[PDB]
Amino acid sequence: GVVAAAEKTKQGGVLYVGSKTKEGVVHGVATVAEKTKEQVTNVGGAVVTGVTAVAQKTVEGAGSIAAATGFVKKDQL
Amino acid sequence: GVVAAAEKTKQGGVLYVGSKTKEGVVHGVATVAEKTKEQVTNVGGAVVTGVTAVAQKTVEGAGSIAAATGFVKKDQL
Amino acid sequence: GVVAAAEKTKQGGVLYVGSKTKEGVVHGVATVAEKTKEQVTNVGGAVVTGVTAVAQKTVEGAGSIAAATGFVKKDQL
Amino acid sequence: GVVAAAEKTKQGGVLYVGSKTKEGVVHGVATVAEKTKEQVTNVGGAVVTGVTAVAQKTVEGAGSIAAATGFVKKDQL
Amino acid sequence: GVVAAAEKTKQGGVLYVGSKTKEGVVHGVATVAEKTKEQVTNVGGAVVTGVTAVAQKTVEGAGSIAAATGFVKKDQL
Repeated sequence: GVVAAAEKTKQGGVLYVGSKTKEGVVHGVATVAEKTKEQVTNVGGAVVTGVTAVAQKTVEGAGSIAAATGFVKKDQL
Repeated sequence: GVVAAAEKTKQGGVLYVGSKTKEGVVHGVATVAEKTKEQVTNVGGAVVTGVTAVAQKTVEGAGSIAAATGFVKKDQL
Repeated sequence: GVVAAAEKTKQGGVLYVGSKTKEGVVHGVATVAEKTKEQVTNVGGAVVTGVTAVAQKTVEGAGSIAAATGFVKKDQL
Repeated sequence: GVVAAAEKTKQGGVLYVGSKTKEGVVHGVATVAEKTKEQVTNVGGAVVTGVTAVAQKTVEGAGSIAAATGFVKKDQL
Repeated sequence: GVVAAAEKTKQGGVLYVGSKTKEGVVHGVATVAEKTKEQVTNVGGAVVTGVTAVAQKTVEGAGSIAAATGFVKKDQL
């Protein structure tokens, strides 16, 4: 008997300028696992079985990695 | 008996300029796994079995990777 | 007995300029797996079995990868 | 009998300028695991089975990694 | 009989400038594990099974890693 929830109830000369803005937002992520079986055997690699939530307004940079999940970088410069 | 939920109830001279804006937003991601079986055997690679939520307003950069999930980079420069 | 849900109920001289805008938005992603079996054997590659949600307003960059899921880059420059 | 929840109830010459802004925000992440079995055998790699929540306004930097989960970097410069 | 919750109830010539702003915020992360079994055998790698919450306004730096979870860095310069 399992559950995961995210709720938002609202039982209810102005001048907005650049306001009430959402920029790079993650909201309401619900996840359940029940009676799951997992066998990982990893060798030199990347395994991701979980929950990842990345919220970013700005990522500047030449050759930047802004959000990586399960990433194997093996470059030769 | 499994469940995952995300809800939003609203039982209810202005001047908006660039306002009430959503930019790079992830909202309401529900996921369930029950009685699942997984066998991963990974060697030098990338395996992603989970939940990923990436919300980004801006990613500037020559040769940038803004959002990578299960990525194997092995370049030769 | 499995379920995943995302709901939005609304039991209810203005001047909008560039307002109430959605730009790069992911909303309402529901996923279920029950009694699934998976055998992955990965060697030097990328396998993605999960849920990915990428929301991006802007990604500038010569040779940029904005959103990659299950990507094998092995260039020779 | 398991549950995880995140709620927000509101039973209810102005001038906003650049205000009430959300920038790089993670909100409402609910996760449950019940009667799950996991066997990880990792050798020189990265395995991520948990919950990750990254919220970043700005990440500047040439060759920067802003948010990495399950990342194997083995470059040769 | 297990539960984890995060709630926020509000049973209720101004001039905002750059105010009521959220920048790099993590809010409301609920997680439960019941009757889970885990066997990790890690050798020279990184395994992350727990809960990580990173909230950062700014991370400047050429070659900076702003938020890493399960990261194996073995570069050769």
